[PDB]
Amino acid sequence: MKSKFFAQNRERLVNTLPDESITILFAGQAPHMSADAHYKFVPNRNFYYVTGIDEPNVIFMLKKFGNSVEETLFIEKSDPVMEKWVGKTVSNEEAEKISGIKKVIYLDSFEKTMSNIFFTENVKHLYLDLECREWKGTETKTLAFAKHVREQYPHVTIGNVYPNICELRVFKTDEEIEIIKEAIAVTKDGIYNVLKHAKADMMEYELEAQFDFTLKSSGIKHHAFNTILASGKNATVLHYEDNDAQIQNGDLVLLDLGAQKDYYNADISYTFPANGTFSSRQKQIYNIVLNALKETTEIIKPGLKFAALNEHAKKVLAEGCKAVGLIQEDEELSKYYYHGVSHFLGLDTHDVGTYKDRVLEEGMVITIEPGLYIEEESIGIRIEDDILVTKDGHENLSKDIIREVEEIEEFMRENNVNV
Amino acid sequence: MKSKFFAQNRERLVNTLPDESITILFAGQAPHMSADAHYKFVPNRNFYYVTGIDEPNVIFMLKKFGNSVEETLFIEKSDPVMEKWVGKTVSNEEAEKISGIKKVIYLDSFEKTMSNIFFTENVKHLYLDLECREWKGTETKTLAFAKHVREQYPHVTIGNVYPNICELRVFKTDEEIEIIKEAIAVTKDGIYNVLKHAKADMMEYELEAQFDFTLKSSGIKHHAFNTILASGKNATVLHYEDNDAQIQNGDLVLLDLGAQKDYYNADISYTFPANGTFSSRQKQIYNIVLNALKETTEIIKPGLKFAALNEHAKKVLAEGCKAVGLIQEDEELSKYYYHGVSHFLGLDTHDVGTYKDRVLEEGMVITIEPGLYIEEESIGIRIEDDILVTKDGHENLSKDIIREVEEIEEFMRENNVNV
Amino acid sequence: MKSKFFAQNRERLVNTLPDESITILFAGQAPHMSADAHYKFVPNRNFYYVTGIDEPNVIFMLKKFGNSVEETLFIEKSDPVMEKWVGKTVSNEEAEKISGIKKVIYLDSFEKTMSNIFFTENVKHLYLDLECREWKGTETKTLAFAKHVREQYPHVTIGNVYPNICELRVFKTDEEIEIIKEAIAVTKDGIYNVLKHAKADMMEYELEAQFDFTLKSSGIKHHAFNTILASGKNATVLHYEDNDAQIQNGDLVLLDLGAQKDYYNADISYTFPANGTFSSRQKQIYNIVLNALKETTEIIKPGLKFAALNEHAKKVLAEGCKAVGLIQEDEELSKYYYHGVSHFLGLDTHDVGTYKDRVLEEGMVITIEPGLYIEEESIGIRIEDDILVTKDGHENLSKDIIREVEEIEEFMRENNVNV
Amino acid sequence: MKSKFFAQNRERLVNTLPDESITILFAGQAPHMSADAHYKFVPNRNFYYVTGIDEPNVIFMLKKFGNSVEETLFIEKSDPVMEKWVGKTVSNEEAEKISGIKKVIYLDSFEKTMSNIFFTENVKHLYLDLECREWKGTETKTLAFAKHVREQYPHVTIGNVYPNICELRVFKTDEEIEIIKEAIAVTKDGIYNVLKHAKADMMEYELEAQFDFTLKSSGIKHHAFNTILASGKNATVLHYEDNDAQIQNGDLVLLDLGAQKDYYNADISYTFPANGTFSSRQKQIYNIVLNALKETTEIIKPGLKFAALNEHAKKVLAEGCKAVGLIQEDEELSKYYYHGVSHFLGLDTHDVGTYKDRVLEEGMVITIEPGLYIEEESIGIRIEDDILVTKDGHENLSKDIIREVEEIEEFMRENNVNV
Ligand SMILES: [Mn+2]
Ligand SMILES: [Mn+2]
Ligand SMILES: [Mn+2]
Ligand SMILES: [Mn+2]
Ligand SMILES: [Mn+2]
Ligand SMILES: [Mn+2]
Ligand SMILES: [Mn+2]
Ligand SMILES: [Mn+2]
Repeated sequence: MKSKFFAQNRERLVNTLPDESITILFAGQAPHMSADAHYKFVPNRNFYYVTGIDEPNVIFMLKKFGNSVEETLFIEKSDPVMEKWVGKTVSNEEAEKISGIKKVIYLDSFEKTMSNIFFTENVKHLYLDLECREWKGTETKTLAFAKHVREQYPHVTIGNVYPNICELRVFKTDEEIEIIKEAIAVTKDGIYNVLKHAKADMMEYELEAQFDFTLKSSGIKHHAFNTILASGKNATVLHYEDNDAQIQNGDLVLLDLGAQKDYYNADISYTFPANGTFSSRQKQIYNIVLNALKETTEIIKPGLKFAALNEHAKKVLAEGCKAVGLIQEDEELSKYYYHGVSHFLGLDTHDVGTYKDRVLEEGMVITIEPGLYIEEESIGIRIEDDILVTKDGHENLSKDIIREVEEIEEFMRENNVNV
Repeated sequence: MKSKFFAQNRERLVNTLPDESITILFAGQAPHMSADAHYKFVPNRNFYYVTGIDEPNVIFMLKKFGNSVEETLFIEKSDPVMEKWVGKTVSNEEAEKISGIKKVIYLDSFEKTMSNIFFTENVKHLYLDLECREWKGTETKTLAFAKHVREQYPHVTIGNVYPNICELRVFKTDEEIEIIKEAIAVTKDGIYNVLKHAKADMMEYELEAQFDFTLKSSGIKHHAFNTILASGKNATVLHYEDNDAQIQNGDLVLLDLGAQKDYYNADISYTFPANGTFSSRQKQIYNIVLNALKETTEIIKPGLKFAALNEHAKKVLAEGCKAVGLIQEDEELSKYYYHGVSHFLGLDTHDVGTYKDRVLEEGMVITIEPGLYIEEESIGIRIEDDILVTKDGHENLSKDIIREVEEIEEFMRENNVNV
Repeated sequence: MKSKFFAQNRERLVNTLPDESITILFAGQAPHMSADAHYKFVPNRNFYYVTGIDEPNVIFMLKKFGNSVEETLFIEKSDPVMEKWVGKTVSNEEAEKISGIKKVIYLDSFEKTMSNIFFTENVKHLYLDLECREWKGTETKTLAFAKHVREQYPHVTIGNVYPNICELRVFKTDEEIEIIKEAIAVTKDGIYNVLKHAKADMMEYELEAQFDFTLKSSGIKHHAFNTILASGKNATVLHYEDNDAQIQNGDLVLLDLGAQKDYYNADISYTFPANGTFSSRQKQIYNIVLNALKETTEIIKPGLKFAALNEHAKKVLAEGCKAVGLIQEDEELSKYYYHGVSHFLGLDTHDVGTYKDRVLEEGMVITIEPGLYIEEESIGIRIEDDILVTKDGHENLSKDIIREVEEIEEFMRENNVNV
Repeated sequence: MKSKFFAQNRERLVNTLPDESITILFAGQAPHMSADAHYKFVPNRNFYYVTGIDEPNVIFMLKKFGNSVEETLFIEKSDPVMEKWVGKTVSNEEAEKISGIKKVIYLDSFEKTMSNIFFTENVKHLYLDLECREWKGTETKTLAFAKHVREQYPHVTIGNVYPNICELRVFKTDEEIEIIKEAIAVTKDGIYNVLKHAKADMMEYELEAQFDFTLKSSGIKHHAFNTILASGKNATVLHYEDNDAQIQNGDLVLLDLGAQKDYYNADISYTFPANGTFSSRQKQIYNIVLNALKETTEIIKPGLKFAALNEHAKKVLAEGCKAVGLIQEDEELSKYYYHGVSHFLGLDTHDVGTYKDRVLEEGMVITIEPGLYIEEESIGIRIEDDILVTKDGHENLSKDIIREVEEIEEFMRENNVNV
């Protein structure tokens, strides 16, 4: 991932913003976890998308005046003492090389800069990234910053740049797609490794261990999200994360997981039989889902209404359910299939972007993940691919992952130590 | 960990609080990570220590009036929709069973309870757990709550119960020490597994993968802290976490890691030769550090001033450094050893409790971690044990971990595939 | 009053609001009175006019997006315990039937809806009913709400819908006029009852009781405002409410009062001799006022500047005063007549709507209430009618109430038990 | 009520407050009702009890320093314009005469007095009347005042004087009791008036009108609380206020109402048969309730725990219910009797004062109000007397009200036009 990518993102962002306005983005800090410990730092995707900087506590500013456009970074100064504890923070020159932003100055001059901007330069329009997902959320640095601006500069108009950046993230470039592909690749390897080691009478976490191992030893530092490794009746809980039950012989195992490469996410659901063999009933239910996957993936092309995806998924899932006698009428389905089939994928696993009235266009990456959940039969199945919308159709980024009942049983037979 | 342990914690806590006072503790929730994702929930250690409840969103209350003492829990009501996404939350009866608290009610009655406590019952003294580590920190649910109490009940005196509970956590019971013991035990297995798989020309993270595997397969859901796996020059950064450099032949490998069992933490530092053989120079520096370990461990017993540990450590390290020729005078040491030698250990890896004027006493668990860091030689060494203070001395909780140069070289010969 | 009425109110309201905006109205709750008691709940007239709902604590919401328009109500869930104290609150179905609003959901989902509205749907323009009559007023739930919106969604623009709804309330429909007519009708009955029971040497409140009785026994739950029942010198205080003096023989009695029907208000002032016979002097002053009432009512018609009413009232009052000898020049009138002659009438007694530059138009209901107040003679007289502005003139909604000196003396002779 | 009464109230209050402290009480103002209308002003009882001033917008201040004690009143200055609308506000001399407070100054000097108090005199301890009954209540003038003091004078300790005054109000003097007696007297007259006019096939409000009439024409300006006039099944809803149903022949009618004299409250519940005859079944239930009344009133005397009243009430209601076969065991009572039997009475209807661990003492006025409510039989009966606790027993303040079934049937036969 090279500076040119980020520079172009800024060009595009610039074109969405009014003239005579300033925009500020904050890298953020890792939140407190417990005692003196903090959580692992997670780069703010919008900030990162715009600056290419993956470190805390940097600040980015974009001034738009007349025909001019001025971008600036504020980084930390070096601290010889802290370097013996945590290593060196990004340097002036590194920051410029990475971000492609020419003007890189220090945080200690941010306050004075604020003073000039809002007084000397009579700026009237400020944009911040105002992501606020909860009505009763608690105050964040950003919101606090907005409150401050409101009090010192009550005449300044505040706008939200969040939506502006999200709508750009919706359309992936080729190098973005390449990284996702790599993430998927490693996820496949992880899954295959699970398939090669799975057996009955084995703890769910013993299997999770194998997936984690494959990712870790290939250099992947993070997962896309928390691994779902659910066997038997547990696969009925959508985001089951306990992963601490014993896998019974005859149990189906649902995997929902993904590696993360350079801050891009893969997202795969995969269901297989623990003992290497699908039961007659499991084979039925699995193929109904798998149909819904193929059918739904099929209709993907520019011009299609996003809402059509789940509509079709529900149609196909209902036909399969009837055929098999699980239900009589379409309405009963919500008892066995109670989520949406698709979501954007990118810098975030449930990537950003509006869905309302969304129409599919070239460049979008979305997931397709139909599933069926039968509590009384202790069967949970979900199968999920990551699809790229192309110029005149789609490309299945995760097609290399074998999905057919025959292919799975065969693979576990050749490769699984204890089958 | 059985409810009697938490009931007793509450009994001791009660004795530290004034009469005519109410205390409230909050379980909290997982902080925002990115987009719709949150971090993994980490039980608030104080809240956990007092209630034994490891779920979010619960509230605890302790009324102390006259001769009375009334404990209450507020839990979430069940939600048939969310149960299909995340599973059931603790039930009315389970909470009672776990915490030993008799009166358990629901959150939707918390507000009305507030109104009565502060109006009808004329309560004037409220205690909150006010952990505030940063002067320019951002507002938290608790601080917000205090603010609200200040505005609605200005006459109510607010006190901080944080210090009360930390001082209790300083003294571990037998059942506490048993869990720490288990945590160390797995850590050991982890380390051994690293020792048996290590070789030259191998990625740091490849070795981390092996440690992670051992823990995960044994059911351990979390680490104590972010594993440090630093080779050659990298061992010189105290909290080096990149774990993404190649291990050179002749390199030394510094491990600083620990498993966590039922929320209690192990914390071990271990240093070994990648190729299974210490070089002369390395053997020297190692033993110097080893000595400091045994020496400083030696003097541990109730009555000893905490400050004394680091004094002795510095003294013994300096002597080793002189004899070897690394330094001339004691003052130069700080160039090669620039941290404390000890810290409390417990529900937090850097456990709670004041250090100022601290004297050791039966019941404390602490670490001893002398090290030497020689930048110009690309040598970093740290050796760390978890010591328990007994009634007339100490007990080294991690004595089973082999430390001698001979023991290590011998072990890697017998067990390491590629030596 | 049927749902079509309110439905049309909302259609009109919609046409005054910009596109891409949301509007929220709160029913409110009764204010604290003393100890655990609250005042009688008074439906917020704007909220009522829009929803047709007379209960507390409901919330109304109107989204205007693209060509779409979505109306939603939030109501209280039923509570089997409270139903034993206060009775059932409006039900899901009743609310729909009354308001004509199809979507009716519960308050416990209001917060989540807020989150979605202001995050997911990127709403930028919010309208609230911001009636704020006092510069140093105290914070209200609505202002507290705006403050919250401002802190969480600093980019959101806040508009005031109060003016929008008031201007709609200014033009009454036929159904509205009818209700006003009913309210006036009862007021008449109440007045006649007073006339038939009045005598000298009687407590002002004794007469009040007779008027209250007529209204209550006729089903009327509330008065328009606080009954004014002023005898002798007391009629000189414009809003005299004590109502606790003894009516002297020879005293005139000024009645200012009005029944309220279905939340619409009547408003009538009526003066008469306690002993059933006007004195010469009283006949003079009464006729001066009655002249102003007729003359000022006479000029009412679409096109007329509202400011003209009081100009003419003054003119005519001064004419009567000159003729009788009370004053020499027009300027002296302010000593005897010191209020406006007219105000709007409707869901509020001093109904809403601007007066600056106002021109009369069909549909408006206004009052005409000239008076004279002569302190040194202990005479205070006011006669007030409720006028409807019609297509080409006016209609006196209270013409049935007899006003002539001879008509009153005669009525009291025939009907007053002690004359 | 003469000034000496309020003067003694302040003397007692003074003895409950620490030395070196200042106390401020606010008269308040009438809250906004609708548009330009405000609710009727209701003197804040604590303020009233301390000052004897029933006007709004006054401020009272008590300085306690060394051996000194300085009381001050701040009143409004006269406004010649407003006097023509609302009348004269309390004058400098009237204020002194009414309150017994010697130093009376004007509001326009309140602010400067605040400065001197909190700067020049170094006052550290401030008491306010901090009644706050709702955890999520809205900011009040007093809370805003507190907040202000907190911002300008952060060192100043704020205490709540509410409890202090409430405990004084709990013990009534002889002149207080007299007034309550008067309120009760009128209430009785009003009830009898209702008995004399009640018949079947008559609107509930038609009866309420009769009760209001008696009160109004006797000079009573306010009701204790909202008249409850519940017939048939409606008597089942404890605070039924609609009062708009038709009384069916055979219906029992439940009155719960009370006159207010000079701010003191009566509170009576009276049940009778609409047609003048108790049915067998009604006679049964009525007598059970009336027993509970006599029995519970009986045990009242200094030394008796307040909690005993309800315990005995339940005990005696159960016996009656068993005897009649309405229930089998005591537990079933909650189905038909679901409230407390007693509450303090005074300047408030549910008068102030703590109940927890309360022991009855001479001077206390409390109500006794057993009831039975049978939904399936459409029968709701409550009977309530106001009791005074005397030196060695109790005095029934409302004994003159006839309660026996024969007494009532007789009274209605004698006096009721239509029986
Ligand atoms: Mn997934
Ligand atoms: Mn997914
Ligand atoms: Mn360590
Ligand atoms: Mn350590
Ligand atoms: Mn009027
Ligand atoms: Mn008027
Ligand atoms: Mn009552
Ligand atoms: Mn009562």
